[PDB]
Amino acid sequence: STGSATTTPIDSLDDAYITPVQIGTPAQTLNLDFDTGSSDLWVFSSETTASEVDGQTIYTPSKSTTAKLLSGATWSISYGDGSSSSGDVYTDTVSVGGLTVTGQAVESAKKVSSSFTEDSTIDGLLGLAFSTLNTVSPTQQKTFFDNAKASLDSPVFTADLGYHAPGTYNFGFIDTTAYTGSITYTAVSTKQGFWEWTSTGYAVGSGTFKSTSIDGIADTGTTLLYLPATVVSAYWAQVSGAKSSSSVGGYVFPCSATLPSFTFGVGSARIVIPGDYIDFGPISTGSSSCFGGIQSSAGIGINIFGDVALKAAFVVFNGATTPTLGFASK
Repeated sequence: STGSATTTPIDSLDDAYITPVQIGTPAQTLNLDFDTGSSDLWVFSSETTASEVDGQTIYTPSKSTTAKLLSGATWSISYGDGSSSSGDVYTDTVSVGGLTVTGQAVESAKKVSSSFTEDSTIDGLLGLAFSTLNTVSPTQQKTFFDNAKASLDSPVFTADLGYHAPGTYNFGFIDTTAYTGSITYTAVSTKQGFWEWTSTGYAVGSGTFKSTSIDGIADTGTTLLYLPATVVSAYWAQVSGAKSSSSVGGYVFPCSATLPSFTFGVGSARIVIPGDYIDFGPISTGSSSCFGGIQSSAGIGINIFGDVALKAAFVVFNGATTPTLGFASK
């Protein structure tokens, strides 16, 4: 089997992307944030504290003939940005782009933090990291991809995120028309539960590529590119007027600047992020100072190849017995 679903930016900055997912019988369609950096599929629901719901579409398990309560099970997650949610657990039929998994754990939120409430466009998350990170207790549950794998034509999914435009998540096949040149594959460590790999280096604008190992994670659920302070400083040093602002929370630059591109290495291959992808707009409405899309990972504890990086590539998440990542230009 295969599936194919369009993913759409939630706003004009590509802060996140939403993908329609059918849950239950008859189908209830919710718009979920596909997150290769976490491993829980959780939704706003009829059980979510009413005061914490503001515009989201909810899942109502009592209206689904295929919903089953997982007796006694609970879940609770905290994300890198400080947001959180928690609740109880159902299993139900879940379909993405024509691909159906029966008995998928659907984690129903009883509580969500303010950042979730405040974002009317995101109805929940669909985790695509390794199932070892799943937070269901007492027994951990499998991700949608893990459950689908054995049925897929090939044990893979691909992320093809758009810049200020829709893109595609495919399951079970590689669309050879969706990229230019060849896909270069690179090793993955699952030791921390992430799609963790080692980039072979970087370049700033037209500068000569620096060969150096950068361990990080491929994370569709993180907006920006977070890299070591040395790398980030070298980038912003090429932008007139750029500075790191503790008050704002990172590097800012004059909105009139022409940003250089940023290149990262995948083996001997190279992915070029255009300068425009690094512009996240005014720091506040009407400001002439803009927020940068490449920021330091110091104090996160891990480097993160988030949407800024991933949207410059066609990315293969290969869930074979020994997982790998593939990157192509597009």
